[PDB]
Amino acid sequence: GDIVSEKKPATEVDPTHFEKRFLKRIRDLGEGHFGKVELCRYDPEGDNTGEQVAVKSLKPENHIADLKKEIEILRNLYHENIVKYKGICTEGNGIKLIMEFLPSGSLKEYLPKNKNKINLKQQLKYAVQICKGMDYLGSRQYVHRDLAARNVLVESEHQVKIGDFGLTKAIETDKEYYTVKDDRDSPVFWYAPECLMQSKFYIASDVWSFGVTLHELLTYCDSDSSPMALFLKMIGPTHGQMTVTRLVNTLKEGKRLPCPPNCPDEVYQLMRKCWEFQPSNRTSFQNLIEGFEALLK
Ligand SMILES: N#CC[C@@H]([C@H]1CCN(c2cccc(Cl)c2C#N)C1)n1cc(-c2ncnc3[nH]ccc23)cn1
Repeated sequence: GDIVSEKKPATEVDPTHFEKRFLKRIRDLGEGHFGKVELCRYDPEGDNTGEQVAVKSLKPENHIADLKKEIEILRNLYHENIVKYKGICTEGNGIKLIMEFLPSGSLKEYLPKNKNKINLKQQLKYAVQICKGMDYLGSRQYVHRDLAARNVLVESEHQVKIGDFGLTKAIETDKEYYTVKDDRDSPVFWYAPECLMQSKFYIASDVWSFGVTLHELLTYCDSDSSPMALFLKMIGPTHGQMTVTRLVNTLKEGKRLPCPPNCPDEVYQLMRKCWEFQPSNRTSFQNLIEGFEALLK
């Protein structure tokens, strides 16, 4: 008789599924390590009225498994100071991470441009927000490993969010740290001594990175006062492959980044507590939250 076909089952729409054909590239936003982030418009109506989104894709060069792990981490993080997961675009092994777009960008471009409207009180409120997002990440047993002002996005003049989780790793249950094997592109000037010499990553190692991020915040991310520029002035700049060993020696000696210009000593002492040589001796994120809240009174 008649040709047999398939009964069409009801097709429910997934709001976290972004079709490639409607995901239109506007410009590059940033990049890091094996990935890149682009501003796109998701435009199913094809009239330029669609929502603007930030799209993470792998740089052509392996790392598919890392991007998929990052998607699964971000998809399950829900915090006011953590960039919002929106969905995915699937290829086919390929995948793209869809996040909310924050037009003000990172603190690295925002602070040098908005010094006049961002006073100490606002800088301390951003510090609290970063600590709150980080404490939430730590409570879910994750280490960020790339905490720097460059990875902090501006939602508005009054709110910041951790904007990238490209290097985020889980800590094991009944364990205290993550062991790194791939360290070639490490942001060494933001790293705790245990990360540089023993390749161990603790929640206390993220507290060290926060201390350096706080210093950047207080210097309005000025390029000439950057953690890299300051440490290279301290140890020497032209040392090539000997730079990390010279940095470790400097930290063992008790030397640290100086107090930023116009930064009060009470704020500098909270920053120094992030830089205790032993991780067990360092301040916690909750203690930092209470320290800043006390200065905001
Ligand atoms: N945060 C941040 C800084 C960079 C990203 C860019 C990639 N990057 C990485 C870093 C390390 C490892 C890896 Cl694997 C990567 C990768 N990939 C950092 N950035 C994001 C925006 C941005 N701007 C507006 N809205 C946004 N919504 C989400 C993000 C976003 C602008 N610059």
